[PDB]
Amino acid sequence: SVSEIQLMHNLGKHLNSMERVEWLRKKLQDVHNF
Repeated sequence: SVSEIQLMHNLGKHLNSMERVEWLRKKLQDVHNF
């Protein structure tokens, strides 16, 4: 579907593919995961 991955984007560490492509551009911001 589209605009359906809510819990996926909310986590960031585990989502799917494009949602699991932007999460990593900001993975360094977390440092030790929050």
